[PDB]
Amino acid sequence: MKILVTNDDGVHSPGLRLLYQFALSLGDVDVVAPESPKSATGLGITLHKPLRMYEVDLCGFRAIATSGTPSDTVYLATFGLGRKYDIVLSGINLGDNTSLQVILSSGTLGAAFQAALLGIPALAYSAYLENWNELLNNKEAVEIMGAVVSSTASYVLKNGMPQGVDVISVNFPRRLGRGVRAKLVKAAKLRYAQQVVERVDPRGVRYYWLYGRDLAPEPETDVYVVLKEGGIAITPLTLNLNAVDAHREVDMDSLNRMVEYINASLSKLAAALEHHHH
Amino acid sequence: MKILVTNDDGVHSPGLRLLYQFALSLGDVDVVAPESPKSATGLGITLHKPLRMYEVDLCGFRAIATSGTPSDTVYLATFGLGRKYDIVLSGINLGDNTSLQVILSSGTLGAAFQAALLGIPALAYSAYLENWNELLNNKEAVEIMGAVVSSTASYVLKNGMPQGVDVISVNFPRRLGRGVRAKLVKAAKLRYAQQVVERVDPRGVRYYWLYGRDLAPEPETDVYVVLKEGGIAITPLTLNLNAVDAHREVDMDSLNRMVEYINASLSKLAAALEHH
Repeated sequence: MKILVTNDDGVHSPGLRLLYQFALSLGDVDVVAPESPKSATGLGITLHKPLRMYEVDLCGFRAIATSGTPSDTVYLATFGLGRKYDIVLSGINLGDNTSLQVILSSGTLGAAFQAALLGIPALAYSAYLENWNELLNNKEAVEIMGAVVSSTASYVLKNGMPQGVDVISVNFPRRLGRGVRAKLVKAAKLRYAQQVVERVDPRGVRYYWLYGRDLAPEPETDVYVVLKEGGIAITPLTLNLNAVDAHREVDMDSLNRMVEYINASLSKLAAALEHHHH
Repeated sequence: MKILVTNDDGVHSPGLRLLYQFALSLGDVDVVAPESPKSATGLGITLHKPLRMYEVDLCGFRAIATSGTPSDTVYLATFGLGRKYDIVLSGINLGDNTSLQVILSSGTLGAAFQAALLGIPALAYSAYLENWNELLNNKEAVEIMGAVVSSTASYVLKNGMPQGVDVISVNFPRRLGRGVRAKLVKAAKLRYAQQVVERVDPRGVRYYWLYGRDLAPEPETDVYVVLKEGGIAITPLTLNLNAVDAHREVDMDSLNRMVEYINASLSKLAAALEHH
């Protein structure tokens, strides 16, 4: 299997390195990602200018950095490869990507969306963390995150995407302990309240902070499972935005079997983690 | 009715001025848009920095320019208004916005999308054009476009957004003549082929042009209606990306009535234009 590993926080992100390491057990892995953080490159297909691709050494392994957006990645990657990848894994985004409001403006999900539109299986991974050090220093947390990525990705590499699902988005909670389990859950519509904070800069010119307030999460939504339950949220997304198509079909049981496969791997792991640190 | 008019080509875009003019007959209009084009203003909620808003004299009318992305627009505009708008019209975008591939990367649609998540009726308008000159000097084409914007927006203002639809995206074909009509049609998946063109710059370093080749479209898709049929495509979009939800209610008769209304208006207009 040929696997594309990418992200939107920059080719130098520690989260991208982790994803690469987790994917090594699945097949031949290539890393291609934008050179800068999405706060520098916008979102969406680049039509106005050409792109550049270049090798970077993430010390221990090589990757290709691009001058494009995360949406451009799959196209550049496919071209670089000479053919389409068997699966695209996007992430280990620094920060959660819960709710449709965020999903729709996320470069992490943007890269998986274009891959999915090209008919390629796609998964996105995000972690509810403010920085990487906490995670990096927690061997166990890293192994659990790895078990989740490996099982979701291999389940898809083996069975294909569940019917009616284009992208599966995985969000990890702030604390990854041995009892953490995954749950199939839909995305909330909104994450951030509309409250705007108005201020005045040193020179008296007004400025505004948007999205400073979180809405209270509702049960059975990705936001709630991650923030309040501290569970791993697994969210199946469809890119069929056509309203005409109202009676759709999703293989719900295949989704449930994938989650059960994830939780079995987590149990097997927590079993081992004890007999060892016995 | 409080109408918000916006776009993603920049506050100085002639397309934004047309949309404002088309909207004046519907109610009280505010124009709020990013100062520069989406090919400079990213896409997506701005969290890393604060935003600015200031009055701009476009001559003939004023607007508020922002330093944000088209996605931040509705948030800023609503905060300024002090309450929600009754409808958001995005566009007279230069270039068509057909296919999911483009719809998901479009600032014109992004602005409408954020309005929809807030529960506000939203429409996006895009024109398959290279530049504004042709259009602006063709009075009849301008009247046809305005009749379509005007009929779609008042239909929604009067009847409400059809149940199950979050955004109605309208794409105008290259030629707008008296026989052009609208068709309710879904979005194709892709607009551009995956093909990448490789070149070498004068210093010997490779560079790459993406999306240089158009995919030939299938019938019954927005791309086909616009590029091949020369028709006006009307595409109802839902933002419910949740795959879980499979049986979703859509007021299809209302969408049909809306398209019929656009076509009845276009027929009356063609008759009038013949000095009737």
